[PDB]
Amino acid sequence: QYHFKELSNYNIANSIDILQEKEGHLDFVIIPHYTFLDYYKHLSYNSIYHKSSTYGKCIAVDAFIKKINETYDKVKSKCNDIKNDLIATIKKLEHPYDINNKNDDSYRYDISDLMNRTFKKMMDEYNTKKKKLIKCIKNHENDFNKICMDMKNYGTNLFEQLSCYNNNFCNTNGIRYHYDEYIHKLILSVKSKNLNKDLSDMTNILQQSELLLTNLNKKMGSYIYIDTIKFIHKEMKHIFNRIEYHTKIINDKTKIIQDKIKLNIWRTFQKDELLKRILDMSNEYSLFITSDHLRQMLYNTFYSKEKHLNNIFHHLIYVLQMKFNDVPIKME
Ligand SMILES: *[C@@H]1O[C@H](CO)[C@@H](O)[C@H](O)[C@H]1NC(C)=O
Repeated sequence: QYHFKELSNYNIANSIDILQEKEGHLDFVIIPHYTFLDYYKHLSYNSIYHKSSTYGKCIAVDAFIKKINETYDKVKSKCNDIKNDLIATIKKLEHPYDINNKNDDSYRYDISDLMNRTFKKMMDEYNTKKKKLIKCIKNHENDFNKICMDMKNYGTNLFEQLSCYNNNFCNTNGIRYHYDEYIHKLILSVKSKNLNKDLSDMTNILQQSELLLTNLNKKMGSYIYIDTIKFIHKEMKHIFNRIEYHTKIINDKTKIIQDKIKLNIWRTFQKDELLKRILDMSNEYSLFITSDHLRQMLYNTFYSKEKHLNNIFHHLIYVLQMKFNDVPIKME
């Protein structure tokens, strides 16, 4: 009858975050899955740390969690060839020609809200290649559910074995111990970070780079690197929107966990009340952990793209400096 975390009644494809921490690398996270696996991970430690006599069960729990991690990562690796095929296409869209020869002032008018015909051809491939990856993840859904259910069944079995000296006044040492050893470190790590300042700095990058794009678009327009910038800028906007979503959660859950933990330690509860509060803390930690994990990787992706974006603008420094209504080689 207890409120246990269930598998989403949502349409999977809408809850996937794509990460690109460095060049030549792409990965994905099915958000509900990560939250679900993390939820039951906390439920498992809370169940074995309740009684001072079951602390020794941690190695078995650690082994099982590591197994689930391997098994889950094995299913997601079934989409590797197809994911690698997407990476090759992104490589083409982001690097249409080499911009590394500083002793080369070459204007690529020869190639051919996008305009460039050759970029538009590479873009349609990207749309198909991306759509295929989502279909591959959607096609392996049941295999992902099977693993999620095995983690659910394990956590729930441990939780059913939780027992008190007197059901009228159950102890909360498990909640205290687990927090202190598994959660508290993460809370302090978040609290040492200025997440809102990170958002301000990203907002400025996006708005300032948009002005540089507006300038280039007016002078060049049809140039392949203009579409490349339009492509990187749009990706950076989605990335930022995701960081903003996760930051809101991180900030909320930091306050809630700190407040809720104070209401739960160094006191007793009737068994029923104890179990409901373990399920509720597990929910707060899973949501907080999922978002800090994603935020960190999305932050890395944003700056990986920004570094390239900055290199393209530096490559087009001559046109950026050029006078209003003055234009470089016009193309057709
Ligand atoms: C599960 O996730 C990753 C898999 O690479 C790993 O770094 C992490 O330590 C694993 N968690 C546990 C508790 O084994």
